[PDB]
Amino acid sequence: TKERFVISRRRTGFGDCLWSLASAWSYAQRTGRTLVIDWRGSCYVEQPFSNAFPAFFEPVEDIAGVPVICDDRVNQLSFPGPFFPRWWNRPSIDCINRPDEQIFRERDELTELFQAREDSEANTIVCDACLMWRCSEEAERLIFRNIKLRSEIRARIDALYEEHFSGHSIIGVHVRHADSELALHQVCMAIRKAKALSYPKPVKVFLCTDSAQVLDQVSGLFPDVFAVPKAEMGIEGGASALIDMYLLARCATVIRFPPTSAFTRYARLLVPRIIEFDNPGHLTMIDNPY
Ligand SMILES: Nc1nc2c(ncn2[C@@H]2O[C@H](COP(=O)(O)OP(=O)(O)O)[C@@H](O)[C@H]2O)c(=O)[nH]1
Repeated sequence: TKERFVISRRRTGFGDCLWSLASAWSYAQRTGRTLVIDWRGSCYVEQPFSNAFPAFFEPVEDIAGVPVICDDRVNQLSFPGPFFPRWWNRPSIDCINRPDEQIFRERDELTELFQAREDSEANTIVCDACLMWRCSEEAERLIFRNIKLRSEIRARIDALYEEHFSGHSIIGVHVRHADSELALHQVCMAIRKAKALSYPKPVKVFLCTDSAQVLDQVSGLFPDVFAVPKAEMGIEGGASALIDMYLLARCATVIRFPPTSAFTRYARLLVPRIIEFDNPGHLTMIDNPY
């Protein structure tokens, strides 16, 4: 009997990476495989063969009973074939071309596998597609509770929490960016809706946006708006993303613009009230006690 594996490969934003990871974990758990977290080629890391996982999270060798490999051993180990999806059995020269259509086919093939009664006979499952929505919300919560941010990032979160969140009810606003005038108008309406709700503590607005113009505009339109200020630059970008993602999950209400963004998925799982645009033009509120 030989060790078998599920490899979770993802190189996009962390919301996507961590949700896709939960899907891979859940299959590994179901089928008695080792999970490999392979974030080589991450958008936040300049070096293309460095596993990005340990640049942001502490080493983990086990997640809820599933053995994990999450470090530079991905560059030393030969993960055994045959592989699934079957594209991964092709010669390397044939794997140079990996268009979106192949990636989307593999999403579908993995989805089918995950739903099937029988485990695959492949010794290694390679997950290198978006696996958002491909697991239970419980699997997603389990991931957030069983990996830990590096201490330098936690310390920043802890400082910001003490400075801004503590003693207050925070409305978190995620704005992922004639068109722009409307959209700013809609975000303003969402904030006004959120502010008209009752909170137990005095209200502040936490803005997370990837745009400078949005911060200046929203801050000029509402009181008590704050934000977290902004190779080495890739890692700082990643840290700043994680700080924002985690702090959003500590808000009393979160506004998701748009609610399709994985960035606010963690917040969506944890926060008591979520506001989003639905009937377009119209705002909906979700209660999540849970
Ligand atoms: N620091 C920071 N980065 C953001 C914010 N919104 C988006 N980003 C960056 O863009 C990436 C978005 O990808 P993901 O988290 O998968 O969310 P999605 O692409 O909007 O589904 C985030 O992980 C961040 O790296 C934000 O409010 N604050």
